[PDB]
Amino acid sequence: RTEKIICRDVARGYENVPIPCVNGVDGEPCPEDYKYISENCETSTMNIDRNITHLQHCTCVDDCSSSNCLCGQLSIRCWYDKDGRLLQEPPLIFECNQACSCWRNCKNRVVQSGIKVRLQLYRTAKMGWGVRALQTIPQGTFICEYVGELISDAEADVREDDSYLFDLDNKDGEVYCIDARYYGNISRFINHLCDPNIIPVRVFMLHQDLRFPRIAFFSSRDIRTGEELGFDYGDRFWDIKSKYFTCQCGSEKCKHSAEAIALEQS
Amino acid sequence: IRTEKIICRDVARGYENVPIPCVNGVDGEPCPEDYKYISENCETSTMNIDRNITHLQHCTCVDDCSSSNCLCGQLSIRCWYDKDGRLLQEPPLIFECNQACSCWRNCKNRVVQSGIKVRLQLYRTAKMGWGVRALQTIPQGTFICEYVGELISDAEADVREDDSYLFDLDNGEVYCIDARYYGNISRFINHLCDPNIIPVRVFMLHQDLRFPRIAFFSSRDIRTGEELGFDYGDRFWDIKSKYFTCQCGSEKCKHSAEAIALEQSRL
Ligand SMILES: CCCC[C@H](NC(=O)c1[nH]c2c(c1C)C(=O)CC(C)(C)C2)C(=O)Nc1ccc(OC2CCN(C)CC2)cc1
Ligand SMILES: CCCC[C@H](NC(=O)c1[nH]c2c(c1C)C(=O)CC(C)(C)C2)C(=O)Nc1ccc(OC2CCN(C)CC2)cc1
Ligand SMILES: Nc1ncnc2c1ncn2[C@@H]1O[C@H](C[C@@H](N)CC[C@H](N)C(=O)O)[C@@H](O)[C@H]1O
Ligand SMILES: Nc1ncnc2c1ncn2[C@@H]1O[C@H](C[C@@H](N)CC[C@H](N)C(=O)O)[C@@H](O)[C@H]1O
Ligand SMILES: [Zn+2]
Ligand SMILES: [Zn+2]
Ligand SMILES: [Zn+2]
Ligand SMILES: [Zn+2]
Ligand SMILES: [Zn+2]
Ligand SMILES: [Zn+2]
Ligand SMILES: [Zn+2]
Ligand SMILES: [Zn+2]
Repeated sequence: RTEKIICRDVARGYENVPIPCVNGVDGEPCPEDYKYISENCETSTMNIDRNITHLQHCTCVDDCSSSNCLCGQLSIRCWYDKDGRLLQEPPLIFECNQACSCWRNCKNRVVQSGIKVRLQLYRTAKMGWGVRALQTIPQGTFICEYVGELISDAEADVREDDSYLFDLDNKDGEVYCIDARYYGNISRFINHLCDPNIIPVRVFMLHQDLRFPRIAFFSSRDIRTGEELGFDYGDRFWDIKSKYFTCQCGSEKCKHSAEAIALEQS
Repeated sequence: IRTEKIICRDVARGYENVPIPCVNGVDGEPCPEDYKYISENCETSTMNIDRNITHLQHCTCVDDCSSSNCLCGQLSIRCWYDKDGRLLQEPPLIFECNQACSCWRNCKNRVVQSGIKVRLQLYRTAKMGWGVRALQTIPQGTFICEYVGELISDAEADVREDDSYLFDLDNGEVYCIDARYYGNISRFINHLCDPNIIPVRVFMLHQDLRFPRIAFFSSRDIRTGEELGFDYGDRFWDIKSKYFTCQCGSEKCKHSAEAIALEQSRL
């Protein structure tokens, strides 16, 4: 069967680079049961706090490469190197923002600068659609953001389709989620892998509304061209979904196959 | 004879598509720093802007939105963009395409949201403080820049001391953009009685009608070196003419000491 190109860019020019879609496995058409958005949306009143006078910010007159940068100090157990790659309680990134004295091209601006690597939406053998790299990707490289519809945890609890639901797990305050079922970007198609090669990290950029950390994926290891991207959806997801389907990642250390679940239960 | 110094390579600190340098060949005034440069409007208290994506009117085009079937183009009042992104013209109202539209990010109805494309310079004028001039030919109808600042209420505008950077959106609920403390290059654009740019109300990523954004388009071909200016309006000058008179130098200046003398003479 020929690998068919069925969309030049599922993001319709909204990302820095196109994200084409191909299918060399079956007759499934380009997915159109959702609306592609490049940034989070709301379908009820969220009213993100964007008061510029309440942003924590730095006073750097360099490129924010020094340890004296306040924004770097606010970041929890992680930092960017000279090439914009991430090094590591879960981590938390505070990027520079419109209140900082620094320039838009300072060293603390990786996620807000968007997608740089070539990605492809493709039909997998056993998991539906998936996302793969069309280039080599060094460890620590920003891949993409988990984008979708901002909703409350109360709303998330009553929605029937949770296959694209991301829980932000807020520490202090009410808990919010990003639901990518009806509105989402390329990340909604990233599958679960028990041997993951990307990791999600909470990030603040142009607002510091603690209800709404944004979710950035970074590679956790060097990734080779053609490799499927995947992250660990987490035990909570699988405790819920396993009664409907089990993991087909096929790793030797798969944790969520029928067999693995059986072994955990014994 | 004083010669011109470059005193900042980019007052926007890399936030615009192009750098906006500042020069002074007139006096010893340093790069202005009694404000915070911002490339997009800010809030210091919430305006509760409606950003519900389901409230957006949007089009179904999969072309470049150049057809008359584009709903967004239909919603635009008494104006439209040509194939080069130039504006042609009860003031006009622009509805650009948005994230709910089915079209691509590079369609023909995205001029203002795509940002500054012309080359501008902040410079020291002889009599009007800082001003902004063209560094290139700017054809008639070309987008120049947005009037960016702090979104504030009518009431808040009333209690603020300095209104030299205050723009009334001319609305329902009444709001202003105050560029005194937070603003972009537009805060430095002076009044001209022979204006060469015009402010136009625009909607882009929201359609909260209380909060049009303000886009300047050239009203004629502008040549390199020409100072940019719009008509601030009679309201501004009714207030300000007591404190200073217009220095624009136009043969038909409406607000000079000379013009004021005549008006006070007639009445
Ligand atoms: C599709 C995205 C990947 C799975 C998702 N993972 C995460 O939310 C998550 N959150 C963090 C991570 C991850 C992976 C992290 O890694 C760290 C973090 C701090 C970013 C926090 C998840 O757990 N989703 C989910 C699905 C269903 C649920 O059931 C609820 C609501 C639906 N019905 C009604 C039953 C009740 C609950 C949750
Ligand atoms: C500096 C910017 C240029 C002057 C400014 N012009 C406009 O607002 C304006 N609005 C439109 C235009 C223009 C030029 C248009 O051309 C068309 C439009 C639809 C965009 C609507 C203006 O009129 N400002 C202003 C200043 C003082 C005022 O008095 C208030 C607040 C101060 N004290 C408290 C007294 C009360 C009021 C307003
Ligand atoms: N490791 C996995 N094993 C089996 N199914 C998976 C796995 N990871 C993801 N899936 C499937 O993909 C859904 C999660 C989606 N966010 C991923 C995109 C999905 N593959 C699609 O085609 O739309 C899950 O509900 C499963 O249907
Ligand atoms: N035509 C004019 N004649 C005299 N002064 C002007 C004129 N236009 C603008 N100004 C001055 O500029 C102020 C308006 C500002 N938005 C423009 C930038 C200002 N020139 C500055 O240096 O900051 C007015 O309050 C005046 O001080
Ligand atoms: Zn810094
Ligand atoms: Zn910085
Ligand atoms: Zn900073
Ligand atoms: Zn597995
Ligand atoms: Zn259209
Ligand atoms: Zn369009
Ligand atoms: Zn449209
Ligand atoms: Zn004049």
